[PDB]
Amino acid sequence: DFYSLIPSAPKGRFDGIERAHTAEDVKRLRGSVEIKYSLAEMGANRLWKLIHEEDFVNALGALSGNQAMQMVRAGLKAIYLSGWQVAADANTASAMYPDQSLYPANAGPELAKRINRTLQRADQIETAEGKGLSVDTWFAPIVADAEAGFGGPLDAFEIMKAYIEAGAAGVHFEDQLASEKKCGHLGGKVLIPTAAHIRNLNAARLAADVMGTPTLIVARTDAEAAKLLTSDIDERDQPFVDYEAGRTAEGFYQVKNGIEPCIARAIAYAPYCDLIWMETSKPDLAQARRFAEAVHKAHPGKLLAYNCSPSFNWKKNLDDATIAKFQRELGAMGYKFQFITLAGFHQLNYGMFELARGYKDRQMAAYSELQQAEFAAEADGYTATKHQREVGTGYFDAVSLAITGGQSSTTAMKESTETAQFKP
Amino acid sequence: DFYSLIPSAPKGRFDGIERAHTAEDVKRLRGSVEIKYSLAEMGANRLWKLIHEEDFVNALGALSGNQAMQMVRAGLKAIYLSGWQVAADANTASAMYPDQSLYPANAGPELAKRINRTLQRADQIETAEGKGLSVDTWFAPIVADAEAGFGGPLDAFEIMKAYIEAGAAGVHFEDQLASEKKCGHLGGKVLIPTAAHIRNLNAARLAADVMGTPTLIVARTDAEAAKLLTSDIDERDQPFVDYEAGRTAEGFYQVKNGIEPCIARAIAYAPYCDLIWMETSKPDLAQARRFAEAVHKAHPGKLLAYNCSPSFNWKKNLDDATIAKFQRELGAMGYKFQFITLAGFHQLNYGMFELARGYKDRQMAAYSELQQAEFAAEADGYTATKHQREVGTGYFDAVSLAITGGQSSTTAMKESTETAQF
Amino acid sequence: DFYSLIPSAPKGRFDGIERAHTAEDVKRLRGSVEIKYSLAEMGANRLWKLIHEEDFVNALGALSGNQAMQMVRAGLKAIYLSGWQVAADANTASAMYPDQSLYPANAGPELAKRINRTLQRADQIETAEGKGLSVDTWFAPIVADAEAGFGGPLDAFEIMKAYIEAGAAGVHFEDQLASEKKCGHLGGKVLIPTAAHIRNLNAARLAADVMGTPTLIVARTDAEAAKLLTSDIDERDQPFVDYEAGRTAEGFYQVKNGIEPCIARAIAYAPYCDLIWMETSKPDLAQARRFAEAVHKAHPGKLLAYNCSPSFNWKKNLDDATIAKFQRELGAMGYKFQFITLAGFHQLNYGMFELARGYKDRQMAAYSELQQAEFAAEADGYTATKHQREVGTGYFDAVSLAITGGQSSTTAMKESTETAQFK
Amino acid sequence: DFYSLIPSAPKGRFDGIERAHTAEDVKRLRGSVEIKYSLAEMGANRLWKLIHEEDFVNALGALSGNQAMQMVRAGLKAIYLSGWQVAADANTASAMYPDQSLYPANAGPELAKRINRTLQRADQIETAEGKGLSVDTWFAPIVADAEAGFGGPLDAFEIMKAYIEAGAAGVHFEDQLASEKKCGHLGGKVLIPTAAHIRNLNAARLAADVMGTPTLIVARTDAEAAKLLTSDIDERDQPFVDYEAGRTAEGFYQVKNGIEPCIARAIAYAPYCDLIWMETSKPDLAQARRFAEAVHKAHPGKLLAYNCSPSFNWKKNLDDATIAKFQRELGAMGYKFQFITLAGFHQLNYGMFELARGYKDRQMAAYSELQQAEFAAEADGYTATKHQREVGTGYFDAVSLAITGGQSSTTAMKESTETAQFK
Ligand code: NA
Ligand code: NA
Ligand code: NA
Ligand code: NA
Ligand code: NA
Ligand code: NA
Ligand code: NA
Ligand code: NA
Ligand code: NA
Repeated sequence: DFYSLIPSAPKGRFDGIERAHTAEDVKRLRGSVEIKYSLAEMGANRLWKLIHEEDFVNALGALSGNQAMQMVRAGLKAIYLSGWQVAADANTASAMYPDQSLYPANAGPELAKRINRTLQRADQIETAEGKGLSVDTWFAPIVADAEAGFGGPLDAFEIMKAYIEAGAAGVHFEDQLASEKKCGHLGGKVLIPTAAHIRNLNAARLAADVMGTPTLIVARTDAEAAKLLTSDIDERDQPFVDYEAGRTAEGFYQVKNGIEPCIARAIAYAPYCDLIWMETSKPDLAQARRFAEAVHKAHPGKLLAYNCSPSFNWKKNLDDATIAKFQRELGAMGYKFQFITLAGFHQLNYGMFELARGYKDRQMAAYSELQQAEFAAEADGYTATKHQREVGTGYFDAVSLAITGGQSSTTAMKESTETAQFKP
Repeated sequence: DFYSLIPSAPKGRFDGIERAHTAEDVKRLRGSVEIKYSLAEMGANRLWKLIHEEDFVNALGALSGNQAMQMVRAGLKAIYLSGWQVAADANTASAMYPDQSLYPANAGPELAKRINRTLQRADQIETAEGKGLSVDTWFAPIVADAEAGFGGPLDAFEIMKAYIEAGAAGVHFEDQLASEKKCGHLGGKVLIPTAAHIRNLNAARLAADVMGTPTLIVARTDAEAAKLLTSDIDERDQPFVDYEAGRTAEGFYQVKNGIEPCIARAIAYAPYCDLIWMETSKPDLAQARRFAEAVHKAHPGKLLAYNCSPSFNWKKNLDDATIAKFQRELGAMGYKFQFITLAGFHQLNYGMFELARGYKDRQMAAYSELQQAEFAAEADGYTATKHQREVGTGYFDAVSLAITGGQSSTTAMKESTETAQF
Repeated sequence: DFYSLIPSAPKGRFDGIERAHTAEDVKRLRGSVEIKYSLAEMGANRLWKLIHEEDFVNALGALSGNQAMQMVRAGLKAIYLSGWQVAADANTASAMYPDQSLYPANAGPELAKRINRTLQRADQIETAEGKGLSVDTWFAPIVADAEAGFGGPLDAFEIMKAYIEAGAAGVHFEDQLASEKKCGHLGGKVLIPTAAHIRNLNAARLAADVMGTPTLIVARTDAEAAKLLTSDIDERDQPFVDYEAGRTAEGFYQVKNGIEPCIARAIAYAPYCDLIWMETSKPDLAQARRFAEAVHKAHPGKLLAYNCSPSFNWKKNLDDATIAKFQRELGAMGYKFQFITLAGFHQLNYGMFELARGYKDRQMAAYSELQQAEFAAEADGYTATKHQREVGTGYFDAVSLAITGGQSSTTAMKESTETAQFK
Repeated sequence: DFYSLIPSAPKGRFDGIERAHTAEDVKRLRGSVEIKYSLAEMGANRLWKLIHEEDFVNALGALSGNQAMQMVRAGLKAIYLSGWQVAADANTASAMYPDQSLYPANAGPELAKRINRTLQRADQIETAEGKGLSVDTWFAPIVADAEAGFGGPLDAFEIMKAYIEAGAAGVHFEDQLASEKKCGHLGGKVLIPTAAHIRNLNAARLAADVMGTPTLIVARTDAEAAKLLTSDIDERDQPFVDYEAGRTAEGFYQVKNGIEPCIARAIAYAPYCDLIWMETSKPDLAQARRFAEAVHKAHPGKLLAYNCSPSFNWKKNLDDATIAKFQRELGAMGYKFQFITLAGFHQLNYGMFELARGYKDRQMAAYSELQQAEFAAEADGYTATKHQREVGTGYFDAVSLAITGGQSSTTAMKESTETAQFK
């Protein structure tokens, strides 16, 4: 029934998934023509495959197309798209922001589109070279941050559709009040009622159904640390409300935080998402296990996601051996999607700071060192030292030669310095 | 006459500069109200001071605001905005392109705007912390790439204004055919006539005059390697035309390339620009000196720029001693603005490939190694390990506390893991 | 004191204005360099002057630059930038939306920037032709819709700054829950607490202070028709809460709507805004007078604003005589800014539907009818029939001639069909 | 061969079409995964059908999605996307420009996207209302302006792809130098060689091939009025070159302009496009007939396009009877696509200028006039007087109700003033 509305959806894709809406609602709200969303289809089906086939799927947050490309080239199988990074350095207000949903709601889907188009060029380049791809596929699924939905269920509906149009494979929504949204590891977090987040999630699924894509939905809870709640209207929340403490001047209720409300919320959200994620204060395998065991008593086999956050001081928290085994252990507990949210931001900022300091100190010696490290990384599959090829100069040369029946006088690669100075 | 129209311009700013237009043209084409472009003013004037006062001003191409921010944090005094990088990873078509002016003409100025807004937030953050700045200024001047002007002189005029509005300090224009534009170190370059590139330069100056800003103009010539030319109409170009070769199927003339047509074109361009740049095939200090000496014979003291290009294989061309002295030696010749065009692209792509490979193979050990290197770099001025502060969380906490008379329940830093674990 | 932080603010600009923050906060949050926002300064000051000197300033909602330009050419002295119209046909998601804050938060300021750049070209064209301007100024102040501020106080702060950078003269904010925002004339509105809307207004003022511009702030209340409220935490709202009815499933409180809670909120908002605006269900002069009288009792001389809404069926509500005098009466009560929100949308859609229907029916005859109507309007100051001049072709010719010392072979106007066929 | 690479192409679609590239080139340049461009396919296929089954397809230039929507509602079957209008009031530099390819190369396709998304919304609304559609389809094909391709063949290739991504059905390219592009009815036009324009056209076709869509390509020639030429390298152009006049200071050759070079260029372009278009200085049926006949002699049955330009002063050129039959006569000669380029601009500007003038004079009487005209137009299928429904408020209410299983408290239509006052 829903399978006939989402024809690319694989067998069993919606096992255990509940929807507030009917299949007739979907048809009534689809409009009258079939529009295909190819990259979203492929990405969602490949993600679904990967999380059921791998020990675990691990990703890094990409703030640019080029970043994503190198992740796939290095052999990673998924890309994470961080709202935090979007805020910091890649949003549609062209500003640097903290992670508080301050940027315009279109910014995340615009970055998803950029990432897919860079992966597309990479694919075109290798296809045109005629020797096979250097990766399994350039179209690694993107799991993308929709934050708190940017307001109400209609806002969640809209950003879900925008991510699908951009070609995202999975999207995550958290039970925070959008107007007070924070980074998971910042203070000042405000939860919305269990029912209200279930609305966001159903809105996301209605968006996917109407677009006709089996897009994955990740439900996130921020209840491990949050001590505020907008309303106690939901009886599932009331046991955690500290009534003696009274409301804040904003009218927020105050709540008991920790693993317990995370477990209750996750169990309530489970039927309305494909993966469940709980934010934590520390990289704590024991806590990760307790959460997974409690969810799995209610919902055996439910797939989980885990943020390996740069907001944790890793070696302050853990010894080298536990750090080394961390993701493998999490995978065996059922955390099949694991991501370093701010990997791109830290890599970009650290790397350019060190380059710039070296350059300041020793000028071209500092740059030659980077280039020599680039040459040495070629044995490991790095290609970008030859930057003209990397970005598609050779592909466009071939476009021009096809347009002109081989006759163009103005092709790029042949008399280039890349060709003359960058041979084996 | 032009000083009155550009109130911020410093003394001697326009010495030796000629213009095709008059001061009356400017008043006529400028509208009836005064609109200020404060970052463009501050930047141009600061770039002007720097290139005169320092031995040389060296820069790195920035593809994002965060990159520019660390460049300035590290002590660099200027930012280069590369069109190549705009094309690769930061354009308004959301596409990856080779360096051929394929992206929309607005993309460069949009990135200049991003960079200035990031620097703005950095300055806001430190200002609010109230212990003074960690740098001389966050507003390091931006020297930006306008490629071949993106078409005719009106296109050159428009991208110059856009860059002024975005807050660039200086903008470069090159004597290639915009519809066949290439990276200087690609083949297939086609030159335009000398006169035509002087129209582009004059378009750019008229834009700055009409905006009322003392924005710098950098004239680039691609004559060292280019073997094609659109038209032989300009007698100054005719001695380099290979009239024995005949025109190409497109109607292009074939020309004799090298240092000689570069010198001739430079000397012709010098009155219509502030700095002069010749693209080279190899990083060749002897060639650079020969160019500088020829230009300085006609135009003593003319400021020059130099592309320390990643499109060169540095260790293949040079020994370690020469690499080490390279920029210092260039500066002594008058190359006061020197820049590594693709620094940002190479840093970003190398750094992520290696992190991604480490992560695939060793998961969190590879990331914890990065974090540890970040902590180690703090002794030398790195701050970004503490990511919440870096992007302005403390600043926005301060804005909220002001709005609410100190009462907000939902400030972010106090109960953050950043405060607890860093 | 605050006048030093905002050098262009005229004498008396901030009489009666209270601020939650201090002058030191502003200096602390401003950054270290001086950046000028020239069109924002000019627009704010000119708007401030107009609303104190004119019987009333009336405007229409522009959904494009060309629209704005003809408003100014026609002799209107202000421009209204409608969020409804942004949603409908001019936003940064490139979608058609109903008026429910569904579009990205940057869209209105982006439209502000479009309007001001069109006006700038208008002014460049006429400056270059050398015979003076055909209007008092092309830079008619823009009063722009910031809706419910797109979230909490920091979002209000950010959209205010964005409108300032775009050159808006004034910005309005309303006491609705951003996440459930509606057009004032739709059902299902949810109010925020009086105090929370004061937080938004204060955010807006901190934004202007930090930018250093005397931008006008219009406080809007939607309490005439809104029957829902997020929280009863503010004692000021409690007299209007229906505690018998219970909360909805979302947890909203239900409230008793109408003029009374509008008056209470207006009086509370007054010290934190420059103009006050109450949405109404019907175009009613008597209710307008009641509101004005009550506000002026608490705050004598307070400037007010009034939405002459297309969401009203005008002839159903009012006779021709009342329609005719309607804005003049509002002016004498203190409604010094008055605006038809959806003016641009209705003229654009009606116009093109009728042209398209004529075209289907009669092809070129329907277009020629429009063209002759254009020629006839020239006697009343219309110019756009000569579309090449209108958009700046002669100005860019003059730029090319300046660049080429008069010698360019490729100027546009001399051999154009416009020069030959429109004499 | 090319039919398997473009699966949606109907039988005979590429009859007579030549390509410089091979089917193997397409496969090499296409990437390894199939990406679908649904609106581009449906658009192209419908346009192809319409131009073979209608006497002619007539369209108007839309500068906004709302304008396009009313054109489809009024019963027009295609939409024209004008670059001139993008320049004027709808581009990605947020500026007013003359028609000289000054705006960034992405602006046209961004507008194509807006137009198709508005049409999509109109379709969603009617589908949700369950009474069937009020039009044959909402997805009227868009014929879009690619100007001179914005540079070289690679720029043409890219703008073609972008238009296909935005859902355009057909795209037009002209044989002008992109760096000196003008409106066909401005002076200062510079042509490129016949060969160079053929490269642009093949670029466009390779783009469509690579995207896997049967997108229509319209070749435009500007040779009727152009007196300049970049290069005489192409022997096909040399008979029109006035060698005795010499070159201009820019290096341009000087050419004899008129019907003759247009005929030679069209005949050379024919195999590389689906429709041919000649810009003209006047709406001249005799000249139209002469061009059609000369083209049909070399290529029988070639479909043609004609610009019914507002740059012509219609009644100055023609009597009412010729105006009335103009399009029908063109249609019988083989001009199967006809378009009024600046219809959206002149309607938007005339309409707002007049509304604003009346508003200045008479305030709400002038708006009530518009609102009453709108009510009166409802008998002929106008609907936007009920603006809340028109932009999708009813549809989003239905979305909210589905999400919340009938329970939302905050739906908009029921308690709206539209429901109460526009019965
Ligand atoms: Na996030
Ligand atoms: Na927000
Ligand atoms: Na460049
Ligand atoms: Na180009
Ligand atoms: Na509004
Ligand atoms: Na919203
Ligand atoms: Na055009
Ligand atoms: Na151009
Ligand atoms: Na001849």
